[PDB]
Amino acid sequence: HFSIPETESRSSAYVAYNIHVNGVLHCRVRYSQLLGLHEQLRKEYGANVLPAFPPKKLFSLTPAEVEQRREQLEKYMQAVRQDPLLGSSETFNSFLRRAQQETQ
Repeated sequence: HFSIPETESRSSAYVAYNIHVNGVLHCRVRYSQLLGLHEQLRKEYGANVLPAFPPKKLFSLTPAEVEQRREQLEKYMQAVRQDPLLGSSETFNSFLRRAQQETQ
């Protein structure tokens, strides 16, 4: 069970998303990383397979916007993880493993 219950400000300061698994901190990542993840999965699997990725914004996000993006990334990651093909990919899992190492 993936969740993203919280964001943090880190640093050139940026918003980090604290991805949890079964309520336990797994990894911290920024939007740009999840975007790159999505783009690579799209390259590998061809699109009509992935959920829509929460889109780039042209202005710094308000707190409301951050909260919205957090909720959407949370559902996106859940959806990908629950997909047999996507959720089983080495691209998805190696990303998570490395993000976890860097977080830990």
